[PDB]
Amino acid sequence: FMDIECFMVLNPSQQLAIAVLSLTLGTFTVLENLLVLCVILHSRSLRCRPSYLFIGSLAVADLLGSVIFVYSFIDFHVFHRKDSRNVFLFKLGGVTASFTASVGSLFLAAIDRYISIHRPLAYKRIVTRPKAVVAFCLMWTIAIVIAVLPLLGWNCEKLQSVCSDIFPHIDKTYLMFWIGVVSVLLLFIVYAYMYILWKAHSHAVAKALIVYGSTTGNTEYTAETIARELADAGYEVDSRDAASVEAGGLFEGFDLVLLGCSTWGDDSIELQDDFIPLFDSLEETGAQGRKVACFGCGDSSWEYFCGAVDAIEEKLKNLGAEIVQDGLRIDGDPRAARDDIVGWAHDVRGAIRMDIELAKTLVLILVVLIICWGPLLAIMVYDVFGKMNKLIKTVFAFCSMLCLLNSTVNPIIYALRSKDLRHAFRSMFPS
Ligand SMILES: Cc1cc2nc3c(=O)[nH]c(=O)nc-3n(C[C@H](O)[C@H](O)[C@H](O)COP(=O)(O)O)c2cc1C
Ligand SMILES: CC(C)CCC[C@@H](C)[C@H]1CC[C@H]2[C@@H]3CC=C4C[C@@H](O)CC[C@]4(C)[C@H]3CC[C@]12C
Ligand SMILES: CCCCCCC(C)(C)c1ccc([C@@H]2C[C@H](O)CC[C@H]2CCCO)c(O)c1
Repeated sequence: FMDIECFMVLNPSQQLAIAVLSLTLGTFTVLENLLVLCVILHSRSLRCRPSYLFIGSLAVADLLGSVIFVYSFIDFHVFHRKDSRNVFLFKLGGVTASFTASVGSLFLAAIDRYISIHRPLAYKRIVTRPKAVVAFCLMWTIAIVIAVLPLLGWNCEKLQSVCSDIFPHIDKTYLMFWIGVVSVLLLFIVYAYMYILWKAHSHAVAKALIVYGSTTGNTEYTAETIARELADAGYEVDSRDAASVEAGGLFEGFDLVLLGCSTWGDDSIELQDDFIPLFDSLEETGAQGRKVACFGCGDSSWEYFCGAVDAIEEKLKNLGAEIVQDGLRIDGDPRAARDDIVGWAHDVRGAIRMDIELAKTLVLILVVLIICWGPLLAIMVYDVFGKMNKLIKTVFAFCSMLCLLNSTVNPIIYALRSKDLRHAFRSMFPS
């Protein structure tokens, strides 16, 4: 047991500074989530299809969290209210339940969006309306139950233990548990949105595989400017001489595969020597319905014009084909056929990044979270292991406003971005 006055670290200037932040951020949170709660109700009186579970839950948790926290905080730090062990822990249970319910609502919103990116086909089977409804109802009950623990025994005074140097009458073990659960589901939100951000960057650039087998380098000079036009169009190009390749699924993870081989053999129709081991090894390779386009050098003087392109086009059509366009068939010098090679390169590219505005919003979320939870929960971790000075206490007071800004910025992130809610609000005006 300690004294109420030890937890009131603010001076007449620090108190005014705080009251400003508490009542500005607080009033805007109260009013913002109210308008969101109003428009959700109006929307469900016209069109029933939109959910509003992860938008409404957060609107409740924020508004409630705000009224209780803003009022409690100011009454303790400005009015200097000295309340009973169970009376304090009751007002405290008000912020713990509400702020947990808030972060848990951002958690289920993130598990929804993670399932939609990871398994989009299985998402409609697993993420369903009746499963989702239960999820918020059990989110809320568990959150309340965590906040009810200090009032019915799990406190520093009843359980003769080490008291919190930031939270009056709270047991250090209750704190470690709450930081535990809060951190647990807070870190998942961070991972889920990192996964979604990763998955989107892999698709931003189309990966291209240009393999060529050339003798006098005439198909090399072709492939060099086939790869040039593609790299120019934002392609993750990787040109490989058929003399230095691996038949072990060479084409795996490639959007567009290009096989450039030169037509050789004097008496008969023959492939390039480099492309010869790669041709037989097409089975061991993937090409399992891959977008494959063919090219190659030959001569109009020769009986079988670019037959090597044909033999490949035939062997690919038997397997997964998906032949984007009819094979490019240049003569002895592609030097003047420059226009034809780039011309075919354009239309073969012509037959086939990442939604940055949505991806920006996911980056903002993490930025906001790291700023509003990181420092706050860091001072909470300090108290857990040992003591803390007057400075650490006063810094925590201004770190408390951090998550009040989070309560304010939330409607602007999720609700305001909802096309469904945006139209539902516009509805309320005359025609
Ligand atoms: C011995 C020999 C045989 C050839 N046979 C053919 C052929 O059957 N069909 C064809 O279209 N071109 C044929 N050509 C022409 C080649 O395709 C031409 O040299 C080509 O531009 C070489 O390209 P590369 O440097 O990529 O091998 C032949 C050329 C040589 C030297
Ligand atoms: C005072 C605070 C800390 C305790 C919360 C108690 C009350 C107000 C809670 C407990 C049960 C809660 C409900 C549980 C489930 C949901 C589903 C969600 O999609 C929207 C909010 C909604 C409908 C909650 C609204 C607020 C609620 C009625
Ligand atoms: C395990 C308990 C978690 C508490 C949530 C942390 C939170 C950021 C919400 C918080 C809660 C309480 C305070 C103030 C700590 C002061 O020491 C005493 C007055 C509290 C506000 C009154 C709550 O009813 C806080 O700054 C941050």
